[PDB]
Amino acid sequence: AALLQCTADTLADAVLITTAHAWQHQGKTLFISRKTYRIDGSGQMAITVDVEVASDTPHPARIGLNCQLAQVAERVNWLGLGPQENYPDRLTAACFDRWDLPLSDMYTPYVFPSENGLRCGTRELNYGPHQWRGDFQFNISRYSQQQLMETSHRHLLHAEEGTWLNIDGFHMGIGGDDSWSPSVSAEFQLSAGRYHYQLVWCQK
Amino acid sequence: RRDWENPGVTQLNRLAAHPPFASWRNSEEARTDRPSQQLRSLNGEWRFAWFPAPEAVPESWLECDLPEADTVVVPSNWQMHGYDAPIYTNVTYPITVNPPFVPTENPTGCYSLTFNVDESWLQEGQTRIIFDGVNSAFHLWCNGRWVGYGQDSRLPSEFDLSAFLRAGENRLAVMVLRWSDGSYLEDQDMWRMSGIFRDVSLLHKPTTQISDFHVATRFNDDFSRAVLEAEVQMCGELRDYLRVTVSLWQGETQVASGTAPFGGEIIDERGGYADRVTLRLNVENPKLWSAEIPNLYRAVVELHTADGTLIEAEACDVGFREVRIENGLLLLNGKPLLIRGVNRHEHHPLHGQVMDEQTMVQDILLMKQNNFNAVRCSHYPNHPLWYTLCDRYGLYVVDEANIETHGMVPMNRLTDDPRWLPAMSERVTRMVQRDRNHPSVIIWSLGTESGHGANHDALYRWIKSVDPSRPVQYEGGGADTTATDIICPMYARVDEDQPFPAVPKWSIKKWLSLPGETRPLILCEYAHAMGNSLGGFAKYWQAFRQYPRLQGGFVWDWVDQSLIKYDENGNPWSAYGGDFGDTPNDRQFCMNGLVFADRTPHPALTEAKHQQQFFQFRLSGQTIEVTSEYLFRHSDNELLHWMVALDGKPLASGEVPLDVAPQGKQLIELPELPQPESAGQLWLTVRVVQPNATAWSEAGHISAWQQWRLAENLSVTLPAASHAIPHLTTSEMDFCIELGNKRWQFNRQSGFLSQMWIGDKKQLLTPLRDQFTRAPLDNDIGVSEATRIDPNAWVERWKAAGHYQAEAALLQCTADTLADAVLITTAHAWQHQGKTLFISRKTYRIDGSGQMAITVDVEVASDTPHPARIGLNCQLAQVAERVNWLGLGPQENYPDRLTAACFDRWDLPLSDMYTPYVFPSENGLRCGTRELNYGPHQWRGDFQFNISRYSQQQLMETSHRHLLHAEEGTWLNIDGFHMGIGGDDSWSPSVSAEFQLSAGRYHYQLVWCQK
Ligand SMILES: O=C1O[C@H](CO)[C@H](O)[C@H](O)[C@H]1O
Ligand SMILES: [Mg+2]
Ligand SMILES: [Mg+2]
Ligand SMILES: [Mg+2]
Ligand code: NA
Ligand code: NA
Ligand code: NA
Ligand code: NA
Ligand code: NA
Repeated sequence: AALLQCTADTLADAVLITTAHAWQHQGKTLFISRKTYRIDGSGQMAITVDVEVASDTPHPARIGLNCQLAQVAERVNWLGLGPQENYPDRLTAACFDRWDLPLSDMYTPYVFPSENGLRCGTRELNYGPHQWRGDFQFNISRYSQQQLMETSHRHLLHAEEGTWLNIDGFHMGIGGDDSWSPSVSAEFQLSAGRYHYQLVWCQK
Repeated sequence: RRDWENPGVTQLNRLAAHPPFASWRNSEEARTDRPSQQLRSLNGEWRFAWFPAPEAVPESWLECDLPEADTVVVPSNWQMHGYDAPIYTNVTYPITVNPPFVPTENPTGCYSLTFNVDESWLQEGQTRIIFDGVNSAFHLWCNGRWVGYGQDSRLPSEFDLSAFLRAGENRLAVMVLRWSDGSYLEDQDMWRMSGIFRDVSLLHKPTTQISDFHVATRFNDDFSRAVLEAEVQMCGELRDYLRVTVSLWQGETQVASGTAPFGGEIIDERGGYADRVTLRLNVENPKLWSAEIPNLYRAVVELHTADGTLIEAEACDVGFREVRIENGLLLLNGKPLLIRGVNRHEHHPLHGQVMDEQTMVQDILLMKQNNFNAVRCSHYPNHPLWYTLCDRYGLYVVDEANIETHGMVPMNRLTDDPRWLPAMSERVTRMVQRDRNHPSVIIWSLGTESGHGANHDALYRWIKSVDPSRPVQYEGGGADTTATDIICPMYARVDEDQPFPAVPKWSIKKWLSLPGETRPLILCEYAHAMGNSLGGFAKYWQAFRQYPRLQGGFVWDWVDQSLIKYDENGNPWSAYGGDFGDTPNDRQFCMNGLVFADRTPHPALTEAKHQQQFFQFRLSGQTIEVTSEYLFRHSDNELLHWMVALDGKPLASGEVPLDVAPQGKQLIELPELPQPESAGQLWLTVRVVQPNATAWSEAGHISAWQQWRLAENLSVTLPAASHAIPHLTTSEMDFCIELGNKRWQFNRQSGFLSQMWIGDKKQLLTPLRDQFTRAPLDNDIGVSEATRIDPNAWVERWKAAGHYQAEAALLQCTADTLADAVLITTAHAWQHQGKTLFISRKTYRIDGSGQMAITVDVEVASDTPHPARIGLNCQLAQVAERVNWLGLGPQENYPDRLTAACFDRWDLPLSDMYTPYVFPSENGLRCGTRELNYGPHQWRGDFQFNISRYSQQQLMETSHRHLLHAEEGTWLNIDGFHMGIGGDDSWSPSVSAEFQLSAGRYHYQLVWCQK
């Protein structure tokens, strides 16, 4: 990530932070992320994200944000599709409702570790004192994406400090028509070029 | 005898049907198709008188010209001369349904002609009169004596006048009835007119004559050898010295010839036809006929004496081709066809249903120029010249019998009734007898919309028995009955089923594999082109190409059936149903064409041309793969032009000759491309150009094109921020932004940008507000009948939900000062009687560079019908001459109809950004636009837009385009999103799910600034 902009303005009843980053690889600008963070007097932080994706770079696996929370709570409560793991091209079975599960159930123990536990069509997520609102996809666990891709067997994974949260505005399909050739259908590939999503982070 | 109210009497004393005759008495004239002294035209000025009913016609008219009669031009429709009104009704019969009776008040057209006949014509031989088309029935008199009667408005009626004529002056008396029992079989969706609308002529034949002749061509497996079989029939006295010679010519070279006396082979216990003979000619390596290469030979049929004296000669153009269905595929010369067809009615805005060569040629040229290779004679046999033109220019033809009983209840009430079998059979058998020698005709049709009756099965078999060389199709009763060799549905969709009881319209892909089904499927009607339409056209062609047995279809239809009327100043305007006081009527439903009545193209025509292209392309790295969809010809008049441009700026281009065999592929390796400096998206555009002119196109004609996004370099270098800082002025009623001498005014009561100033000049006539509606397209209204409303139509759903009445409610309006700009935030709720339809949240950021960045996020209640659009609109004070934009164009294009449009820098006059659809509606949109320039304004982003002097309000309030008036300033509609236009049909919701704005939440951003 290469910082292009980072400003801060004081508004009538809030503080507005504006940023812009570009992800490059060997001189090639892969992505551009432009965000605004609006923190008002109610304590709510409204995050607006607009991403540009080079039309000639392979369509990205996801477009979101991530961070490792210091908090490690027993339960995860969300208003969205569930209760089980569901992805854009595999969510017909999931139902929209208020779900509450122990953190462990938010992780799918695939023998060969990979991205897992995602939940789509979520308007509200609650973890510890945190609450995220909007229209997003998310997965939450004690395992970072990095560890998952570097680990070959599930019994070799180790809970990291805190809880890793991945909040996606958009997420690519998982496919499966076969597992030895690209099988994600065009309609589930992130090829729009420009993406937008907004999230509100606050304490409950 | 009221013969016009008896389906049993379809004619009296009418001669047998037959192929086009000219009775040449010179073999050379026959070969070269020169005019014949024996075939005289009686077209020109005639005497005409209109009467309310046949009982009102004075008997003195049979022998003397009526002093009150007028002198009019024939052929013509008397409605076009104003004697009575033409009627436009779709399904409902124009007369009370009470077969076989018609109204006692039956408009009667009394035509009469005084002409000269030379004695030489009456001293020997036979003199017949030929009426190519009389609508709908008539009685004929000659010099006061009754000759005969005839029905079927679309086929010639011939009568022998040999014993009625006298040397010198003669007078014809023709009483044409507008309505007859024949009208029950002519319920086509078109203007209901009448009169002597096709040519009238006199033909002299020797007593001993050629009375009929059939030409057939069969081949071996590889078409390297053919046999031309010609059966010839004669009338008159048989003599042993009589002979028939059939010669086949290619240009001026005779390639084959055969001679023989009359006397066919033994056929049954009673012998054979002593008055017929069949000649068989062997042809090696014949040049084959196709729409691709319309090779034609000439066959001359000579009746003569053994010692060489010619009696008479007849002839026809011969196209060597085989049509057959094998293993579920329609094949022409052994190859599976892909029908790029269209339905075509014989219509002229001024002359009505009278056809002329110039209009016919114009249509064929436009059709071929727009990649059509086939036409359906919807829904009757056409003017005879039409087939001659199709044979020569090269178009596959579906010849259709003049039978449609759409208004009956049920639809097959007459066609299943043996009492109507005779009337129906003549409409079928006489068509075949007339056009069976035309190579362009490859399929026979039993008519249209008459349900499925036993009469159809009988006639289907009659054709199969009489002419095995052509498949027979018929859509009535479910499109796949036992009376059709081809599954020929009307408006069946690609993926979606329409399970109507009894006659469901299955997705065409699903239809092909229904248990036990094996026939090919070719839609006889699809992509209803009414008004702003043809949305989803590309979906049909992707399917046609992927599925072998989906062999195309015929678009409905070619030309708007609008008619010309004039205002008080003599200015002509396009009229439709009801504009002539005709009622009941189905208003604008008569206009469903790809081109306007004057043949000016509708935007949809370019979409058809592109999807029907004969060359397909694929790109891999720097290699272009060109695939030919031609079946017989090599690309010997094609060159590929390619060009790369960065945001409209030419970077590199070149040409490469195309040398692709039919169905073959050619790989073209593009040179090294100099990576551009500035950021932006590189676009590759290829076009196939025909360097040499053809019989149907001018040199340089573009027949195909395609575009691809190449490399893209995102702009990361932030622009040098200006030094100026916008200023915010706050009052109780407004938030005013000031930069230099520029001002932006936001009303605090309404929450909208109400005005903008460039010094002392105002920029808006109306505030900039959100818009979620569009003046309804014909597809939005969805009605095939003027009297039948519909709560399911998109327009009715939008109206009922209060979309057109939605009032904006300000929820918030704030202003904040930033380090280098002023930020305006607003939120509005659009509601209808307590129900919130949409919520719009916006932010306007004006910086020191004078740029106003507008961010718009909209919420759409899930339970409200999906909106027609999601954008903003305003009436600009300015009126500029040109419109310049970087986006899809140059022509009008919508989300489900923009594959033909190309991304580039376009620049047109304001007038061209408005499409003059006779029935006004939302129009002129251009999608995928990144920059728009008009006057001192420039909008940037990624939107769709239309700009004109007509507000959406006037458009939806006006029924005719000539009634539109330019408004002050210019109306601009900038949409972040716009709903598909649809068109699979225009009488039920047809916009596909993926083109409906159902996401619930939308986001789009625009930058407005001066230039
Ligand atoms: O099914 C049909 O649809 C068209 C609607 O314009 C027109 O009425 C055609 O003649 C008819 O065959
Ligand atoms: Mg009759
Ligand atoms: Mg009809
Ligand atoms: Mg001519
Ligand atoms: Na792994
Ligand atoms: Na096909
Ligand atoms: Na119509
Ligand atoms: Na060529
Ligand atoms: Na209108």
